[PDB]
Amino acid sequence: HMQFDVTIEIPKGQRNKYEVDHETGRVRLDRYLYTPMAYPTDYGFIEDTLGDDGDPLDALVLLPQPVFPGVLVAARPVGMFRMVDEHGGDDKVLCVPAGDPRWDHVQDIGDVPAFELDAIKHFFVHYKDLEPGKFVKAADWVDRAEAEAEVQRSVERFKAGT
Amino acid sequence: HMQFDVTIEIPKGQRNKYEVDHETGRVRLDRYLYTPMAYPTDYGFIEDTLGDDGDPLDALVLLPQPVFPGVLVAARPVGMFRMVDEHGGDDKVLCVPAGDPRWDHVQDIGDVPAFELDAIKHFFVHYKDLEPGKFVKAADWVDRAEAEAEVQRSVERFKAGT
Amino acid sequence: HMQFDVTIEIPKGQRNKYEVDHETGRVRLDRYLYTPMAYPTDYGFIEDTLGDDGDPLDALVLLPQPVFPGVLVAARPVGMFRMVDEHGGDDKVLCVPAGDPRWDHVQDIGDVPAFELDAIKHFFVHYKDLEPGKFVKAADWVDRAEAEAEVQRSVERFKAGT
Amino acid sequence: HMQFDVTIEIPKGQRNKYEVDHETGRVRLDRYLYTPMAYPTDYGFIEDTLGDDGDPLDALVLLPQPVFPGVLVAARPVGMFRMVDEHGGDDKVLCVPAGDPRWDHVQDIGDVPAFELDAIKHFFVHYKDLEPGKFVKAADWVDRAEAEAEVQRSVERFKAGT
Amino acid sequence: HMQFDVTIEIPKGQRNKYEVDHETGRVRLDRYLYTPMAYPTDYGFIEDTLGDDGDPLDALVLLPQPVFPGVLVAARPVGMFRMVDEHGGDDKVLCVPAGDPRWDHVQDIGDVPAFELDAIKHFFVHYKDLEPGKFVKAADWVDRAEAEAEVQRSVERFKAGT
Amino acid sequence: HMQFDVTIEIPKGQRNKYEVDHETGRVRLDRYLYTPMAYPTDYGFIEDTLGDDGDPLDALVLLPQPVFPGVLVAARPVGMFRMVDEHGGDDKVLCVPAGDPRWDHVQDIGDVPAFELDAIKHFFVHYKDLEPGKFVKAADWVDRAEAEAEVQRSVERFKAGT
Ligand SMILES: [K+]
Ligand SMILES: [K+]
Ligand SMILES: [K+]
Ligand SMILES: [K+]
Ligand SMILES: [K+]
Ligand SMILES: [K+]
Ligand SMILES: [K+]
Ligand SMILES: [K+]
Ligand SMILES: [K+]
Ligand SMILES: [K+]
Ligand SMILES: [K+]
Ligand SMILES: [K+]
Repeated sequence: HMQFDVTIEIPKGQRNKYEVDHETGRVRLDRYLYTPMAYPTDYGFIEDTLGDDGDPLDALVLLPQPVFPGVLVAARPVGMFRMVDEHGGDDKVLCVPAGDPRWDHVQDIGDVPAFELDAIKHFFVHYKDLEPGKFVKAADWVDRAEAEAEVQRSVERFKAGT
Repeated sequence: HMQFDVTIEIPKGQRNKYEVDHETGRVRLDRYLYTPMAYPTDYGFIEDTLGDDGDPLDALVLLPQPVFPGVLVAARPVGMFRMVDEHGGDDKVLCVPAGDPRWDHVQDIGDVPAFELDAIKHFFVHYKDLEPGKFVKAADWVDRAEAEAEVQRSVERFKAGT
Repeated sequence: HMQFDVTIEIPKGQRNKYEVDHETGRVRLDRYLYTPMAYPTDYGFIEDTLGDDGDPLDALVLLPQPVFPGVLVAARPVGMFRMVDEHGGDDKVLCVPAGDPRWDHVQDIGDVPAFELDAIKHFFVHYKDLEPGKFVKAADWVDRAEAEAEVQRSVERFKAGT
Repeated sequence: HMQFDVTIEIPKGQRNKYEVDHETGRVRLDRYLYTPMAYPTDYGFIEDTLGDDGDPLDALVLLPQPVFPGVLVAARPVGMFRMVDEHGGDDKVLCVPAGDPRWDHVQDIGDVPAFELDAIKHFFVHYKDLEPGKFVKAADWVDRAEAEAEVQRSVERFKAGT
Repeated sequence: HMQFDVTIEIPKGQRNKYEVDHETGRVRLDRYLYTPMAYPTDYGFIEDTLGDDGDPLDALVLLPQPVFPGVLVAARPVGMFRMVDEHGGDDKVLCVPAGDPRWDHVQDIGDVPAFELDAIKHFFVHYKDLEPGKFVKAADWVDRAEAEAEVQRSVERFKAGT
Repeated sequence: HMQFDVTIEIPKGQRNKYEVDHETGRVRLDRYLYTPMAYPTDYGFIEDTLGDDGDPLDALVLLPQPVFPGVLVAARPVGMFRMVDEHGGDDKVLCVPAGDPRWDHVQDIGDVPAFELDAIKHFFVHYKDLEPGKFVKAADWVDRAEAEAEVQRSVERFKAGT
């Protein structure tokens, strides 16, 4: 039942860390990563959400082929990666394409292979290893119901801000 | 004499079916194709046109190297692929870059090799084979004069809507 | 238990049809396909096998990332695509990487999603549509036990020829 | 101290000459180059600048990995390529990523290897060789202080126009 | 009637100059080019030929999609680029795929557009501009009959050497 | 003065771990890495060397553009990464292209930026994090003189084995 639009900022396999400027919609290169790592899934954020830090809620989308920075994908949540960085919580909703029967076997976090979840976790735990003052901690996976609650509160924050 | 701007949605060689949202201009992933096929030419639509279905008129552009989703190319028509899908007519104007003398040998539909036209037709006839309820029929090639008439009526519809 | 080496001739996503010359080991471009299609999986043949036609037994390998023409991959069979072309039988063994626990969930043909099997079938049924005199018919999927029997007989033929 | 945003129009290695339309922000294919050449660095323009010809000031950005057309990169100048074409001056500011310590060794034009500067010059001197009526002349490298003066005047022109 | 096998050393679009070692068959990186140029066509040599300098006769092959270094392509000649470098003659036979009806319109040098021939010439005239002591001169196009004579003499030299 | 040939097995940016079989020369896929990491430089081994474990001595080559698996590059050493894995020593010689003046500024280990050396180290320290029983320890950089001594002993071992 829940679905939303994700804007992918960074396709799977990138060492260039792109970000959308949420005031203008422009794509920016934030930085080239300092570690020999690459985003493990397409990565971006959920449109029309607002986290407590004032940015949209982050999203990871499982896909058969990556998209390009800036592309929208209708998606549904199947779990969430809870984590903190140097600025506090920075959780990521894990998603699959909405309306696509090739993904109907993936409904909740236990439907994603551990090898894939462990590689995602490894990326976020280590990608900033060589950036002074930056880190990732308190990182773990939670289920779809918890992810949906996090999306819902972030939708509420967005609507309160309009 | 006739030329127009085409926005390419899908570069040649893609199995990701991108589409521009005509209200916002954003690029969206519609779907990953269900068949092991790839767009045979760069594919998109003609800016400032409106077909009867309320979307712009589709376009195919022959190029020496593909572009990226969302890129504009000034183009001129050399023929049209007439076809119907599950929603009725969904014709495509075949184009070459405007103002480029490397394409001056291509003025009308007979100037495009049959192998290329037959591969284009094959794509549209088969790409939805594995999507239930979707199909393509009544598919054939027509000449530049017919293509230009179709563009002109779609320009008229666009202007009437403003 | 059964495993073998596959030489991949054609990575997933190719419209260039490469083939290894079995006398010299050289990679050759056989042809650019005439249809707007691309190999649905990495494709090649099983080393040290001989089919009745005097060529090695063909193989399809499911992978998380494609390889390059000429690369060896240790693989194990999970089923087979039976088909005939203009020259008679030309079956393909479907395989996954051997010794890799990320594939342990795939043991037999029912463990591969229908969407993937149907796309593979579609490729072989249609890729020669635009080549005169060439075709593919009598095409269907069989299980691992049948695939292993076909591999074994082809290993026997190879050894008899030495 | 000086930094600015560059919009990259053309990634390193491209023979497709993309340009941003400065009225709309859309990316357009200007042309496929007529020579067998490719942009030697990521290439674009400095946001919120206006040259005498009414377009923003051009920029070259040294990067470890190219970006995509339309991407913003915060950059700082280290020199400038002075040149004229068929329409007069068309200088390019040479830049490195701002705020990135991997580039702190590059502060002025003498910090860029001659092989790289000579390849950049070669590109602009020759890329239009096969376009009638188009050329590049009076081409040479100047230092950061001269580049910064050119940026500053172009920022002043931009602000006067608002 | 004449055809031969070409080994492609360098795909279209490369700035890495690969070469096959003719004693071992191994692919080597000769050098990264010093100019911001890229091979305009797939480039290599004709198997079982020997030029006067003791290397096989060079070949350019027109293709719809490039191959990989080391790949064989059955080809037929349609003309030749005569040129000299710092070591004397170093002519290139221009070819199209043999046995492929998509190329039947290309029989001789006048069937290749001037824009393509001029870009090929430009590449060889300029690619060594920034290499001291290296150059290309006396460069021009000749017809298929002249190309075939050059191939034939080089086949004769090869056979005399066995 | 010292130079040698390196066969690159794995281009920069790969998550596919290729290896050459030293008995046959064939390229094999060893495995897809289990971590979201990619080789930080082109990686392979020095031809005509033998380490104590019976395999050639490993090499890392700094390049402006990656090569393809199996390609030879004439190289010279500028330092070495000393490390141990689950099987003992598995050091890597760090190299630049031989005979190429664009690399003449890199003569010893202090001429390579720390950011690059630290990223290389990070790769080897972490790439097997998610493989049970596999690890990398005792990892550090040493100078050219030490690297050359290691190459020389491995050349001696190779020659003793013939
Ligand atoms: K966030
Ligand atoms: K850190
Ligand atoms: K339409
Ligand atoms: K259908
Ligand atoms: K076969
Ligand atoms: K057919
Ligand atoms: K300008
Ligand atoms: K010119
Ligand atoms: K030659
Ligand atoms: K020169
Ligand atoms: K080793
Ligand atoms: K481990």
